[PDB]
Amino acid sequence: TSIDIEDIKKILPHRYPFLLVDKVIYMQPNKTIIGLKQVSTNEPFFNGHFPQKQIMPGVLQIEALAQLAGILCLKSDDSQKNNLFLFAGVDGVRWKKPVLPGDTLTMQANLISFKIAKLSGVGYVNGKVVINISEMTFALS
Amino acid sequence: DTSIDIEDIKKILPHRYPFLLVDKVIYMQPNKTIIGLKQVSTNEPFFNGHFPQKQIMPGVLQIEALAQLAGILCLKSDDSQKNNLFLFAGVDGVRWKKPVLPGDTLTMQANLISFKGIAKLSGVGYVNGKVVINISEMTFAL
Amino acid sequence: DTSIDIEDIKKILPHRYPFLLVDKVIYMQPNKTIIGLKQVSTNEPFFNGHFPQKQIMPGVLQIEALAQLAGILCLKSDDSQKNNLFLFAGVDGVRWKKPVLPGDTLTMQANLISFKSSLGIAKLSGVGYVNGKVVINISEMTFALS
Amino acid sequence: TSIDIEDIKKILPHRYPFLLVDKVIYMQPNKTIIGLKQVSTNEPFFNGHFPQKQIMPGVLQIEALAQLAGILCLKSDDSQKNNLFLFAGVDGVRWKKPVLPGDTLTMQANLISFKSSLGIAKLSGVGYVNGKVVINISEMTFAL
Amino acid sequence: DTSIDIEDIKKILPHRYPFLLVDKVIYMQPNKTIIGLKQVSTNEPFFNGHFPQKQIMPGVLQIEALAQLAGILCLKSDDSQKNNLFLFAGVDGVRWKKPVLPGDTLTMQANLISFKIAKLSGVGYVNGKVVINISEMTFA
Amino acid sequence: DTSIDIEDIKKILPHRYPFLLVDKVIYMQPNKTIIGLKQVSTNEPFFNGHFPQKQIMPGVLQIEALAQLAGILCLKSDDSQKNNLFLFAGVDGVRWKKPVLPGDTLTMQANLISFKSSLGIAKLSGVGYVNGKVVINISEMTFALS
Ligand SMILES: Clc1cccc(COc2ccc(Cl)c3cccnc23)c1
Repeated sequence: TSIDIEDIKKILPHRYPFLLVDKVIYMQPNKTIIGLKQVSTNEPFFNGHFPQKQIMPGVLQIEALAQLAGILCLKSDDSQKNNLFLFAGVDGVRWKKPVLPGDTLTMQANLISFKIAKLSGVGYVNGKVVINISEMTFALS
Repeated sequence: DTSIDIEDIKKILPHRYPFLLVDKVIYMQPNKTIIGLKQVSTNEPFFNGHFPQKQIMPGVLQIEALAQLAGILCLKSDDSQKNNLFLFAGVDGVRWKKPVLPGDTLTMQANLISFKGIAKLSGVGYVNGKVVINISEMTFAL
Repeated sequence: DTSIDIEDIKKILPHRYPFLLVDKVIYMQPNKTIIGLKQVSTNEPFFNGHFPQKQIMPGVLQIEALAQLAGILCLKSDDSQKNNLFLFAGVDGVRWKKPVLPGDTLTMQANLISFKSSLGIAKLSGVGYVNGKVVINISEMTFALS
Repeated sequence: TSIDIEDIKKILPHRYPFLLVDKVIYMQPNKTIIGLKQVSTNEPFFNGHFPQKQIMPGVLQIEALAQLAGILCLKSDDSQKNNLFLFAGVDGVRWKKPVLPGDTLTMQANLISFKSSLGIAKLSGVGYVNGKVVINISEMTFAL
Repeated sequence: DTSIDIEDIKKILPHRYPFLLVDKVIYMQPNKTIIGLKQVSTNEPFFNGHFPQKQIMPGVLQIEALAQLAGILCLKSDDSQKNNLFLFAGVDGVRWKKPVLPGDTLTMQANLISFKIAKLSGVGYVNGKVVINISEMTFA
Repeated sequence: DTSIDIEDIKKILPHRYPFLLVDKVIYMQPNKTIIGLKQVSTNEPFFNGHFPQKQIMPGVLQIEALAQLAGILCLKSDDSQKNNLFLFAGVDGVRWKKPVLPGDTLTMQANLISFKSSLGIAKLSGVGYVNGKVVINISEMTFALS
């Protein structure tokens, strides 16, 4: 079920400057989620990273995916009345290609286990893989 | 032709954050037309104020994005006057047709009409192949 | 002669930092005209980008200022629809004459021309001044109640 | 003489979001300076002070007068080629009236003493909205 | 544990970002003394302005932080006056001794002198060292 | 001493506000280990969005923090290459044990494992502490010299 940006902030507690999901285009509960984060020069981190070369910081690509991952969790089982999810561990992260101003970062997250929730995440720009995440781990606290 | 990425955009335009609204230039023909894009993310400083309860890209910011793209065109068309500080002099016939929202790609084209400094240009911006804004005439001064 | 202060403007308008650009409303007549001001300070977030070597108020933000003021008038002329989300639908005949600089007071007047409850079509003209002298002219602003 | 913001930036090292003089309207070397700071809703401190009632922080009023005091010093004597001035002391500050968005804060600073090249300048300062005193300062002391 | 973490400070002070300058209250004695801290990081908004080539914490922001700390003590000392919007009315005998820099832990103590109309003293330390003295902060 | 203060950090790292997350280097030994710290203040811009109701230091930023300290060690161990623009190639074995909060001092250690300046390729391990106690652990941080 497709989601525009007002409804994301109803699920997630993240606000500016640390909401890194712009749209949710496809979601299947307990299974997968697809979404995007538009990379514009008009974002606050870009001045710091870097003055002479504007490149999306890798860690913020993790955060992006992790957030989209967390939307899936909250919409797969919100029985625990808590939207405050905390990153507990992350493993097998590979950055292949610089994400630059102008790109669309398309993102896919797959639920492995919900016991502590564990997920994987891929990031595409132009159908080409830019980030890989073997395993994001999350523990609503 | 060749794409002018952002680092090279900042070498042409004097605009900086939080008022640089052109992310990439995909095609430019000197003295004629220019196509650019602006990626609209929730991670932009203006969104918290427009509006807290419904994030919509201010319409005047779309004009500003288009007028900056038009400005790139002018400076590469004739830099004989190597002053990059161009000021908006007039704008005419602006119609916004659809809300530009976070998640969108604002695709933009500007068209040089006349040039002498005084230059005139038309602008159009699209999201998903659909017209979001039209500008008959942007007028500019050196 | 109602004097409206930033807290009460924040009750009318859904705009917030950094895109609220009316600081005060000095005169308002419902269904007719509104006069207000915006103080122009170096200490605004837009000025670092426009421009590094020469701070000048972006003309579009002068458009926005006058629009927001105009939209105040609209919501105090007719709030029967309790929606405060007005979008810009069209603008026509905009002339910038003088540069608006840090230190200036931007006195603004918007006049209501037509108000159609058909589509939510309100139409307004707008003039901005610094020191009694015209800095911006707008022949027609068109707005759409969402 | 009147001084624009562009020239203010030539004299003062202060940059956004800590430059609090928008215009110098009258200056006399070695004696007195007059200047203004336009107070808009569109400043980054206003969200923090305070969400529910927007009041210009008093310490920022002190800063604004201090920056204006600073300009006068640098134009009264720039034999010391150093624009980086440090507040060393402040005495006799009184806030009378809340400074609000939409106000013009007109400021005046009066040089009291200058030790040329110990770098110790002393000055007084007053701030006004609408002809009415909003801030008094008995003595700013600076480390040049 | 006689202290107050950030979430609890925000229930006391109306101040928010970018003008909340107390991170943690480590000791407090009602009607007497308050000890607090503020961590000084390059990643703070004011440091780009002051100064581009030499990051120094604005002295007035040292005054503001101490005053904020003093403000918590007042309110926890007597909240019968049901108002958390305190205004600075005056400040006296402020002396800056040393620059405060990114990386320092600004440790601050404010001492209540008189109430009802509140007057207090303030001292700031980096590494035991006195960075700022305030003889008298006046509140109403 | 072996202490680099913020000014010298900014000569080594290209990072600026709001993405410079090493405040001070307290001990460094070239080609081996580095100890630095990041001061956690409520007066940082990320805290407003993470989270409104509960200010917690984004875990990812704790990675960046460590990686930037890792980078300082690499650029001082070997600056053969006239390039300070290090990109994160991959990260591995990250655990977050305890929330980092406004008021904490994040004390950080990164250790060099392997370096081949032939390619411009380095690997590092990292641990973050608050009050002597572990808050973050990182098995492997991999970085490219681009
Ligand atoms: Cl006109 C003006 C100028 C500067 C600061 C202020 C008020 O500062 C405060 C507000 C709220 C609280 Cl609860 C405080 C507490 C302590 C110190 N200052 C406080 C008023």
